[PDB]
Amino acid sequence: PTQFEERHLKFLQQLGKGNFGSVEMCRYDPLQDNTGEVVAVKKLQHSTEEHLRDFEREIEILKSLQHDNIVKYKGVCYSAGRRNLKLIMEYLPYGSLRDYLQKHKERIDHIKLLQYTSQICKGMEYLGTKRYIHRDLATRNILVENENRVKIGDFGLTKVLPQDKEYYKVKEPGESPIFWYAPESLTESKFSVASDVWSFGVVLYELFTYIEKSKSPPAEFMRMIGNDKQGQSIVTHLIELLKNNGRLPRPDGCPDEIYMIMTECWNNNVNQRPSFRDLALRVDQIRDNMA
Ligand SMILES: CCc1cc(O)ccc1-c1ccc2c(C(=O)Nc3ccc(C)nc3)n[nH]c2c1
Repeated sequence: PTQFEERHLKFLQQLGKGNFGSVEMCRYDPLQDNTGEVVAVKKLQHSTEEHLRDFEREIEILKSLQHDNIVKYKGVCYSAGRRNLKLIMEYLPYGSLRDYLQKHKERIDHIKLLQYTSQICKGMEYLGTKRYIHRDLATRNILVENENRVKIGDFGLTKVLPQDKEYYKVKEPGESPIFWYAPESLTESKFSVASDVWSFGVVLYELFTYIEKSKSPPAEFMRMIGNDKQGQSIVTHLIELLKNNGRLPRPDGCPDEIYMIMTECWNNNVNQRPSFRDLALRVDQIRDNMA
């Protein structure tokens, strides 16, 4: 049931792409009458042996994952061999939470934002049981199944903690989403459950800005860094700002208990950040107290 051949895949539209890989909406049509299922297909552009290995790892991670708030794995297309693999994932027509929230902001109140928030916490909790560190938690990488269900997607950066260590050190990072990254991820390239918790704080921030462009994490951090950028890089400026307890401001509208959860997630000390279970319990209870 998981054997997808190249001759049956039909291109419909490009959903998005990056520097090394792309995501397309395709129809898997073995009966060639256009009745076949519509799927999301990932492929790579210019592949080195370690980019190939990363993709093989992502596929292994995706194989083992079954959860209501995690995007469904379907299979792989082996037709062109190891060198040119295609990852087959479920096509979600409502797209990313980032885009979905901007579009439907008038029908998405605080109670709904917290509904999404705790689904992300439960998904992340399940990830933790397998020692998986996501590394790319952001509303752009959360996908929408319907008005009442969101799913964590893009597992392209996801790593597996060693059996005896609580962090994973990435030996060669490319372009990173630095305005979602914990300080220790920036300074030491160390990724853990606690760095995912930091990132979840930024996701919660995202949700309560309603994806207002001027209030996005890059926008506010660049504003906070200032016009005197001479002498050092942006990442260096961000490191000093975070070290000095500079943080993303409270959106004017955001409940104080919600902003508190953010600032706790944004603790400099990895050992003082809350757990995803605690986060789920605190979010569910604030959501209950609202209605
Ligand atoms: C296949 C790559 C991947 C890799 C991974 O590790 C986890 C999830 C995915 C993935 C990423 C994106 C999507 C989407 C979508 O992008 N949907 C949409 C719909 C409509 C529009 C306009 N744009 C967009 N649907 N299923 C998706 C699965």
